[PDB]
Amino acid sequence: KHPSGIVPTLQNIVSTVNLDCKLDLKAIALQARNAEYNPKRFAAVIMRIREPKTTALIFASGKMVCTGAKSEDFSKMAARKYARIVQKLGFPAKFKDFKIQNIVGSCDVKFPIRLEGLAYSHAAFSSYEPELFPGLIYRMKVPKIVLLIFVSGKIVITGAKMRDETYKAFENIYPVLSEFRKI
DNA sequence: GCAATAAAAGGGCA
DNA sequence: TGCCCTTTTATTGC
Repeated sequence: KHPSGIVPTLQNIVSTVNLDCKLDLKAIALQARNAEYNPKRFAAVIMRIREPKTTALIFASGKMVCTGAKSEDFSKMAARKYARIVQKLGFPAKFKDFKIQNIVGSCDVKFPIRLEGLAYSHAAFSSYEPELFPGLIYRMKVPKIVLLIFVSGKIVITGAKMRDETYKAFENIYPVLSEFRKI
């Protein structure tokens, strides 16, 4: 499903799961060495494991957010590890409603892009204010994905719940990027 | 750095 | 209510 011949690399996956049990965040932050907590700043225990390299946000409600994985599977594995860490800490954690919430992929078309012309020709979807952010923000409607397009030809694709939406957004924009290649 | 992007979870605030 | 709290990742250019 890659007519362009380029496959965006998945860079970050954000997922959530329900441990399905109330948690004592202070007890976790004290029992765990690999855990940061200060409710004055944020309501979650921030934990990190080395493989898959991720960061979890564990809340008192038993709900948990997993960030930093390079794939959906790796995010699910990381999440299972935190839930087991939580269980070994004494809480009857379960593993329910695991869902992929956001997928960030990036790629390189390897040719310069004329961001102003592209923005202008696609005003309905584009936001280009280089003084604020040097990347053109392309809010695609089908699929509903947001792409950050840079002069260098590097592209950031975010907002997908499935990797296929990521791949399709890239394929949809490729013809457009080529059209505004900077010569 | 740090700017903006997307997304989730919660406590706090006006 | 709503919006930021924090975390992650790619990115260019100040």
